[PDB]
Amino acid sequence: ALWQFRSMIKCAIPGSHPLMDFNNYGCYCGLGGSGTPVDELDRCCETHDNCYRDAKNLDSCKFLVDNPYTESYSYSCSNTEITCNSKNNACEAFICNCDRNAAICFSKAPYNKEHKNLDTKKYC
Amino acid sequence: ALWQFRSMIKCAIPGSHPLMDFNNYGCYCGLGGSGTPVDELDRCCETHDNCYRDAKNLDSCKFLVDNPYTESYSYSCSNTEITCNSKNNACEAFICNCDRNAAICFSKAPYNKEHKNLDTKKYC
Ligand SMILES: CCCCCCCCCCCCCCCCOC[C@H](COCC(F)(F)F)OP(=O)(O)OC
Ligand SMILES: [Ca+2]
Ligand SMILES: [Ca+2]
Repeated sequence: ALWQFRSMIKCAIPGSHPLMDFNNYGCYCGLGGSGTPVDELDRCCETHDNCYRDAKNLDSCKFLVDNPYTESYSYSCSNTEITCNSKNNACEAFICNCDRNAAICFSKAPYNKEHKNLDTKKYC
Repeated sequence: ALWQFRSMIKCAIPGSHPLMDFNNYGCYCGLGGSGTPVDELDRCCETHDNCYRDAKNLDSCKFLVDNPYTESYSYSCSNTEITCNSKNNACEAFICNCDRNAAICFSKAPYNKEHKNLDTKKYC
């Protein structure tokens, strides 16, 4: 679930403001996404977008006929470190893993301010 | 912009978890929006939607070539009172008011558990 994904990001990037920082960055960070990613961070986002597409295709997620951002899962934070609970059944694990991978990726990639809030219409 | 809407929701509603409690509610609180709203709180969401559409068709917003969540404005919170700053240019002031009206609306609309995370393709 999206709020979880936001919570995950905070985990890895302790003082972050995830909506403020990552929603409307590059061509792919924020609802929507097309064109060539503008940096590694941007590529983190296109990857998460794909993962979710994969998720919706995955047989285990067949009864999931809403957005993956609507699928609750179980995860926990231990000092910047994210764990997707063994508990999770197969769809929820895959999604949780999608969201987990993205936050780590976020927490590794450079954030280039200039890439924020792009005229996606004119550059993506 | 979206981060500011979240904060507005947190202002008008001290206890709130905006992404967790208002995202994926009813037929309109979330992505897209069709169907018959299920209750007042949904209608707050439908109303906001209608407000962002009004903004995409606003002459004052003609150079806003993208979605109003990406539009940043000036606001303040005081004693559960959200303030759209008078120095806002018109598009900004318009967007800001769509948000506080929705944020205020959430605060007075009753929250129905049973309308949370609905099967939308089925019921909306
Ligand atoms: C701001 C308040 C939201 C909570 C109450 C809102 C009431 C209902 C209005 C709809 C809310 C908008 C829902 C859409 C959210 C879009 O969010 C999608 C996401 C934006 O940031 C997500 C992040 F992970 F970064 F935190 O982009 P994505 O590319 O998936 O991730 C980078
Ligand atoms: Ca995206
Ligand atoms: Ca909506």
